[PDB]
Amino acid sequence: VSRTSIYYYAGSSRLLAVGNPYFSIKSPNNNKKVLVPKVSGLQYRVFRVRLP
Amino acid sequence: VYLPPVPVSKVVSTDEYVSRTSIYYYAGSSRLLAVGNPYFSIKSPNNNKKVLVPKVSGLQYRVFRVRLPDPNKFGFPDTSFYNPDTQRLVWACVGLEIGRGQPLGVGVSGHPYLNKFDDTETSNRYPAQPGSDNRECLSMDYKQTQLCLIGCKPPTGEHWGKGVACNNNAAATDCPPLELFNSIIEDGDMVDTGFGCMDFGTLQANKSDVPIDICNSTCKYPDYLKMASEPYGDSLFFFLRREQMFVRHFFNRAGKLGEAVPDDLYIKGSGNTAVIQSSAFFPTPSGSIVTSESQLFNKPYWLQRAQGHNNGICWGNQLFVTVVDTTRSTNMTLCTEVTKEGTYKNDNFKEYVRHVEEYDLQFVFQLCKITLTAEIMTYIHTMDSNILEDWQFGLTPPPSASLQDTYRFVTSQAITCQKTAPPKEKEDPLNKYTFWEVNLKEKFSADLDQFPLGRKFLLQSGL
Repeated sequence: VSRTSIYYYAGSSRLLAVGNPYFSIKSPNNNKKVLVPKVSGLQYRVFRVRLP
Repeated sequence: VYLPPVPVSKVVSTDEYVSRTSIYYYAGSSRLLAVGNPYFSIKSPNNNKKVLVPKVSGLQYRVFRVRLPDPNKFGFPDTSFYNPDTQRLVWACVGLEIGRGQPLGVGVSGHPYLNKFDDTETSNRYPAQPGSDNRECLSMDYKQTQLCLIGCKPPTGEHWGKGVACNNNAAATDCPPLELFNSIIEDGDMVDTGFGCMDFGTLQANKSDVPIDICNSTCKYPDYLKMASEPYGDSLFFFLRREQMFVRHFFNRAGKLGEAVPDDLYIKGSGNTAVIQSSAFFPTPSGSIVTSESQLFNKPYWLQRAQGHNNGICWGNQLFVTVVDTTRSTNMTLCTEVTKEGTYKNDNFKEYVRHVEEYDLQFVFQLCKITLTAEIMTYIHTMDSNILEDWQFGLTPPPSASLQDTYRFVTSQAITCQKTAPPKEKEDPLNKYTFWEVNLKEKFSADLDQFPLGRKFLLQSGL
């Protein structure tokens, strides 16, 4: 591997992240989609960033 | 084919065009006097708009707006080092000190109708209690908070409240959307103690689970990301912050369980377990131990370069400082008897409770004379017309014109009404808002060595 001196910025904006601590709630009598997901911080947190 | 989309003119920090001198000027104030009730301003009961006894707590926000005299409206013996025509003059803060001459101590409070149900700390035996009114008189504590922050622009608040709803929709409950709002941190409003940064009037139908001073309030959070987002560097020059917290006990809410748990994840029981108990738990905010050594204050704090593009430089002769201390937020207690006897009864005595704070300051600055060129005068009005017009120099028209006449008439409003928009100069956006204000314009001093920070300073500089 070589090395260039060509540096670049990468910065995101604000994110939407809010919701239910305990469990996802499906649509009643549909139960294929969900109304509000389980949103909990003690879970692991992965994000698939997309870079050029 | 792909290309760089846009070329943009460059921004430059306030160092290279800023021509620094070596002449320094002092700031420092006398004894502060401001007091009030810890929980609520006593209205006069007849006229409940004017106060009887005010309100102040350590849990209130403490933001301050300062006032400084004009550098150009000053008498000096020797203007030899610069042209008064070609140069302008401006202040930046380089020497800083904030202390408080009170002892420590945190105030404790609570709420007399607290909506508790049962002890989820150690034991909840089965079955549970009924009751229509299950409120009690209990107290609670707070997370310990210290910070110190400084910029020429006011600190921004951000705070919770209700959110973007949708149309007439079918298969959901009240799943309430929530959208944050932004503001500016004002003075007197309450801060957070770990309960989320929302309004407590619009979200408390009971208002019987929230403490008494925050029973209607709206506590904010500082938008550290968005305050790191402005490339002026003028809303923050330097910051410190320090907090600590743990929790003592655990209890649950009391009411109709708004949403239900699916039975897939537990066994249904009967008898004592034919019911399903309320389980909307919460912690007990406590905070922690205090030292004489974890302080953020009462020391010399020299600055060498402010954290953004502005180098500690004031505009409009003002700054904006925020300090929190619940550490010195303990409260006094009064007792006056009404009658006299040789026999003790509790119905003889009258008890008041107050909350006191003192603040003090000491600063030193340095003159940076600023010459005025063509590339300079184009640069400032893109930021502000306001910092230009003070110099009484002249005016640049913001257009040179446009390509539209925009429907010229002479005939003065007889058939079809349109918007005419009568403006007002209004002379400040801050005219609706309250901060704590102070003067410097006759506390002026060039000498430093009568003053402990200036006595602290000249050993840094060795002069």
